[PDB]
Amino acid sequence: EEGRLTLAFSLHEVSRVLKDFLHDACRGDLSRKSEDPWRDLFLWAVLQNRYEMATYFWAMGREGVAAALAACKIIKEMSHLEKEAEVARTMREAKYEQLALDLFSECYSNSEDRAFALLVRRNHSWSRTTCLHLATEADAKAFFAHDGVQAFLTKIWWGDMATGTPILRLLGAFTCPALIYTNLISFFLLTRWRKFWGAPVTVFLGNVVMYFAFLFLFSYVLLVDFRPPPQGPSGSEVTLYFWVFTLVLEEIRQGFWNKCDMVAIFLFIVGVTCRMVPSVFEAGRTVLAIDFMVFTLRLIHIFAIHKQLGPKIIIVERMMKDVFFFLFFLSVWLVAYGVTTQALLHPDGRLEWIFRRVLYRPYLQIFGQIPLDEIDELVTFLLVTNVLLMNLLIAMFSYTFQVVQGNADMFWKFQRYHLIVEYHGRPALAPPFILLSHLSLVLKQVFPDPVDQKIITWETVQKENFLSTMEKRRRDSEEEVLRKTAHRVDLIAKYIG
Amino acid sequence: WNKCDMVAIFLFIVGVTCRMVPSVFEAGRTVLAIDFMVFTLRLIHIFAIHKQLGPKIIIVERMMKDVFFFLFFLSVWLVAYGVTTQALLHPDGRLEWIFRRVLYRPYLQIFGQIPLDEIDELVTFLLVTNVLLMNLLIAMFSY
Amino acid sequence: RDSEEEVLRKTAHRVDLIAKYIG
Repeated sequence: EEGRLTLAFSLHEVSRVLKDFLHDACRGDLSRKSEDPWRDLFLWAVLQNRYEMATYFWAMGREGVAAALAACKIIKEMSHLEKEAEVARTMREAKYEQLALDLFSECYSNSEDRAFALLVRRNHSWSRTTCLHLATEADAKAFFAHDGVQAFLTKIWWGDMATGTPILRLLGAFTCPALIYTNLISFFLLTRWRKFWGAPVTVFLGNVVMYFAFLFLFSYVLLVDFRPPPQGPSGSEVTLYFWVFTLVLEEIRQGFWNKCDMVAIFLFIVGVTCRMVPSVFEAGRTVLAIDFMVFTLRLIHIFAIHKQLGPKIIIVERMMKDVFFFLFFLSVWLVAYGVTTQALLHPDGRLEWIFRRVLYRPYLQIFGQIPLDEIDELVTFLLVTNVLLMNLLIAMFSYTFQVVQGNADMFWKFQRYHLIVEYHGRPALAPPFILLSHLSLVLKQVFPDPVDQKIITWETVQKENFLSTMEKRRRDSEEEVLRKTAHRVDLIAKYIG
Repeated sequence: WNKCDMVAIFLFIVGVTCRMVPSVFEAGRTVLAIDFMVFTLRLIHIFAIHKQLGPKIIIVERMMKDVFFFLFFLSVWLVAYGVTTQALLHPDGRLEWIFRRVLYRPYLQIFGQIPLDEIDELVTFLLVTNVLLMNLLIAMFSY
Repeated sequence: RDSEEEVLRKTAHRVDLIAKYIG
């Protein structure tokens, strides 16, 4: 109807439905036989939700996982668009991701090298795109949890001695630029240089070093920023122009914890604006002071790369939201207790001193600062009630995170993939050298078939092997065997009678 | 423990060498001082013989490696908090005193030493964030 | 030998054989 208004089915019509759904760089004689009929029929069967016919159509499909993931995306699309909630759920119970994962596991166990070539492949049946682009497009989280995925991620993460690389040895070798030529650590001069300085792990190490050095230098310069005659000294502007510009440039370029990212962006602009105003020196310092914890906060999340520190941050992100109101209520209770002891302890007229003796003194009493010279010229029940409240506070967190950790594992796997692809797409240069890298990029802007087919065939073989295996398992199903044998018993008994 | 064995062997030789030099008396004492904890460290592992104390040391050896970077990051955060309160609290020129008021005073504040005569003429959010970080630290080892 | 699952499978096979014989 929209097509007729802009000018009952047509080829362009269904092609537009496609483009609307896969949202990929894929477009499109009634007598002309259409290439790859199996793809088309499988597509329709998914659209018509003809599950079994769809799986069969796939059974002759050429490239399994690509089609399976595209289908998964398409059902994830339709299930929400479905009006009938029960029909929506029955749609949402397709689980093609399981089938794609199984096929990929089989091709993994078989070769684990041709399997990788499969994973990094271009499917003409799907407008020549890599399967990973599909998984991203389809949010194939569970598939990402597969060992082959993480394996290829690790391989693209290193590129030189990926499986084995001691952390203490990697850093010691990076310390000297000729360790690769020294052959002490695994890796003509320009080639080895580009290799040692073109790897995602190396870009990560370099960016982390630059970030730590920036965080330290700016903290040191905050001392001079503390007492300049006007708000904001020269060195502060130096470090600003040297780091903030590059950081914001890289961030906006990538764009064109998330609440933490937002307050991070905001505090720096607020600090720049406060430094613009010399009259408010106290504010010109306080804004930057509140800001500077941002880089540490960001750094914290920057620690999810390696296995052990991985899940923790994820788990930390899990309990990040619920902790707010709990701490709010606990602080309300503590403030009530402080006001109570302050009132009973002594029957004033000072704002700063009133707020101080109301909040800092009892807070420091929790921190071992009990000035009896200023306090001493039910309460035990209050202490035990506070102890019980603390016990409940501890027992909440100690029992809550255990449940989330399960899904948090696969979620961290996903986030690790994100970080890896980002670092790979991240320019190798450090934030100071990022200026030179962006300048070089701007200047540059100013200035097979047989092996692929063999892998296709091998993969299809793997598919039929897995199918025959599943079928033989279904045959040997002990419960079905017992039921069929009972039926045969009943038949033979009726015959004997 | 084998790294502990290595540093054990090394510290004693370093102490003997420092004692050979009489000019560096402060060093001649400091090396032996850093050393002497070695025998206790070794003794600790010497306690795996009998049933109950058996597994513990083993478990202790398990979490020995991962604890390093975690404590490093936690110390970085604590140092950041100390520098923040030190900056906001007071706008110097002393090396020893600067490092002291930067590291020992906030460390002793965790240990019940809060000299309000030298501190008093968001922060609650900072305290609860530290509490949550400590909860995560505990829940890591406990699980 | 006394494996209950294998016993059940072999007995089912014997059932099928005896049923084919009765037919």
